Amino acid sequence: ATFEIVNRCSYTVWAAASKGDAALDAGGRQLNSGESWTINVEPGTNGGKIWARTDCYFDDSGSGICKTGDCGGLLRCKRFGRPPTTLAEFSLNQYGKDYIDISNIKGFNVPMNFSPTTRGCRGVRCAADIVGQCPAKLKAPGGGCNDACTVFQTSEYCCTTGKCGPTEYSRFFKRLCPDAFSYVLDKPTTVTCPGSSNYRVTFCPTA
Repeated sequence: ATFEIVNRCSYTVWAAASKGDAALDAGGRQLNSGESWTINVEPGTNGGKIWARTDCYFDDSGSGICKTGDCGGLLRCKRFGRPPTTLAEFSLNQYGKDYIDISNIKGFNVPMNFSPTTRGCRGVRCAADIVGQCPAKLKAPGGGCNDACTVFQTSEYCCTTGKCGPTEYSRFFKRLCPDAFSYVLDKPTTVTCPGSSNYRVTFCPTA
């Protein structure tokens, strides 16, 4: 499958794409305002994620730091990124279907649209100003809005026992972005697409 990742934000982002233990495609790339980067994702990929990183500095060998979404200091991510990260999540070719979603379970940093470029399913979007509105205790100094589990490390926020309810903090993400997971037992906003669809991830879709 083919993903076009386009950066509509007015700032530079460093896109990243990984399935947890390995990079998808090159795994990472600088995108200036307006730049598009297209990648090949192998069919059958389970739990691939795409996200943006902000205020990065890398050297010639591709080692550095990002204020949000850092993946162990590397330009080409092979593990997942440090929160806060708005997440495009996808599993492809699962019994002939593709499943996609946007997640705030690991916080928010960049508004995002996740849509197919082929026929037969809707896209999802989380484009509200969650950093501007972030509750005082969830603001990450590096920019962005942390999830409650990252901040507080309680069983209720992290849902570690498998049973948890919505929280004051998760209800905030759900109210600004209904189409995204706000906590791990949230009512699924997963969208089912024909298997082997193709997609576009757009950062800052509105402004």
